[PDB]
Amino acid sequence: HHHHHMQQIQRDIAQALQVQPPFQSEADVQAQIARRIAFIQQCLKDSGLKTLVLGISGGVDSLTAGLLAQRAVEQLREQTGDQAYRFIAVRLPYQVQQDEADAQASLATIRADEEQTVNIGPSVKALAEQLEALEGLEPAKSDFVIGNIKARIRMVAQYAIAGARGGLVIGTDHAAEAVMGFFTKFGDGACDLAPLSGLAKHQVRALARALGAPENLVEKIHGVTYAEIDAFLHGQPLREEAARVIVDTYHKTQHKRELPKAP
Amino acid sequence: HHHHHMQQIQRDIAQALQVQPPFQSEADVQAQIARRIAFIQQCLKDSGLKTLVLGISGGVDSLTAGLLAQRAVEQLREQTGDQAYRFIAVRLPYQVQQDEADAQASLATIRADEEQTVNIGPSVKALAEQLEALEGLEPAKSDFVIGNIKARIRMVAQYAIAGARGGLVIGTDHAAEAVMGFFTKFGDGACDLAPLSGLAKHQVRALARALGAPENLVEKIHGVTYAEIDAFLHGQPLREEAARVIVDTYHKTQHKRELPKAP
Ligand SMILES: NC(=O)c1ccc[n+]([C@@H]2O[C@H](COP(=O)([O-])OP(=O)(O)OC[C@H]3O[C@@H](n4cnc5c(N)ncnc54)[C@H](O)[C@@H]3O)[C@@H](O)[C@H]2O)c1
Ligand SMILES: NC(=O)c1ccc[n+]([C@@H]2O[C@H](COP(=O)([O-])OP(=O)(O)OC[C@H]3O[C@@H](n4cnc5c(N)ncnc54)[C@H](O)[C@@H]3O)[C@@H](O)[C@H]2O)c1
Repeated sequence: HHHHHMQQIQRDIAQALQVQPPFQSEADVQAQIARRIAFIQQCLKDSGLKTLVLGISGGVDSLTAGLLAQRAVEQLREQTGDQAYRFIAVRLPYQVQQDEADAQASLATIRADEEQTVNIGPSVKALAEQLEALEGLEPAKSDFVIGNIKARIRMVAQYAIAGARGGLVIGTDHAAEAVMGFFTKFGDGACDLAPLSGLAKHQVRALARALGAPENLVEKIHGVTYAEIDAFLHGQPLREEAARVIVDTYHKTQHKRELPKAP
Repeated sequence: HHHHHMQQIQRDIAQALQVQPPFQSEADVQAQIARRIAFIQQCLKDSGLKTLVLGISGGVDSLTAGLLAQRAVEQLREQTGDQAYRFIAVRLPYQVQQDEADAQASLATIRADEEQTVNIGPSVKALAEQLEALEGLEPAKSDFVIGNIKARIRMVAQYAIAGARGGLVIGTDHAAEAVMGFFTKFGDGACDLAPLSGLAKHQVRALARALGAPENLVEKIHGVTYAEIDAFLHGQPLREEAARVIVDTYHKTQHKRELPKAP
């Protein structure tokens, strides 16, 4: 009884997240690259806009989305002759030295049409200084509040660039982050198009490799691992306790995967 | 042929926005107040949280939502005995003197448990100064970009207070703003619960009056009026050209009323 119901829950979750079935062949990989580039281009055409905006963090998700975006606009310029199609990669410096070296390496991989650097530090500090609700907060809670402010102001910066340049904001959500709610609500969860949607983490990495990312970036690193999350998403064996945590986290974060609640 | 299809489009739009039928009686008005208070309380209970956060602008929409929120938590404290239930009204000063007098009058009407003031000016300025994409922008476009930055940083501030205090962010969207996309995407459009959803503008005002708002605030003020928008939402007669603009604007803003696009 318990096994069968758990199997049905897993299948319902995979369907709700549009999980992509495991890649069985190189045709599968190439077809997903082509489909996701065409999706990005369709979003531009349907919006009447010509620019794409994405923050490049150094991690594999924004690297993969950035490679798709840059290929998308190169193809659009070739086919349409319209030189206004442009991808703007946004450098959002913080203070993780490994991430910043990786951010530079990611940018060198993408070779985006344009790079813009936005220091959000002053805006984050200037907001935090005006929030009496931050006074006296327990340090662990304060660090999470401030971390979510940072994620949301990164979103504000990308939307400002998109607004100034007539663009769409790309987000990096995929199924392995979506199932756990591993994003900031209306922060990095907020975007106009999410071209990695439905992919397991290892599928994001497979696309990065096929798009020409160097190995060190392809494999760059709630009590559960991405390997366990991916197995869950694909209906493959995993520890029963890990599946229980994934299902519980999915339920608790459903509000992050739906529109605002209404009566 | 044209009339019948337009009628079907209007009906589909009203169904998609969950438009509330015109109030025929005082029972209708009181039932909607009770339902929307119960909705707010249900969102708190389902989330396990106790605090509500809302920016109070001086306009009738946040006044009405604020009155519902304050009644909601007063009832929760009475019924549960749990004094942690609290409504935090957020003052977000700008520089429209009429709005600021109206903001003070709105706060005096709500008598919220708590009031917090957040000056977002320094955060907005500090972000804008770091955006090279703002350099050389046409002034009209620049003013819209900056206005949307302001709307989004107001969202960031409310989410920070909610995060610090274990709360939910209330938004003020209703059907008359929703149908036109008259909000900033991931700005004032972003919230955890939208207790005015589905209401026509005149229905928001009717609830404000029934909740005890003074008349000057109840009636406080794309080429179409709210009276025309409300008639459209309720399937009542209106100028054919106004209906055409509403339908066109609805179509162009659909992306603002759906989750991020995915392949
Ligand atoms: N904040 C923490 O204490 C904490 C703990 C562990 C992990 N994280 C990680 O931090 C990142 C951001 O997640 P987060 O939780 O900090 O913030 P978030 O802002 O993404 O989500 C929490 C916010 O959602 C709203 N909310 C919560 N429950 C709701 C419900 N049932 N209905 C409607 N709205 C609801 C509230 O505004 C709440 O502050 C994620 O990667 C998460 O895994 C955070
Ligand atoms: N910005 C303007 O030029 C302008 C003109 C008239 C009215 N307004 C008013 O300003 C307020 C905010 O609206 P807004 O338009 O300024 O900004 P917004 O940020 O709310 O919406 C526009 C943003 O949505 C995205 N986008 C646009 N078309 C899309 C599509 N088809 N698919 C996916 N994403 C898409 C882009 O990021 C774009 O910058 C509203 O009240 C509106 O009525 C703005």
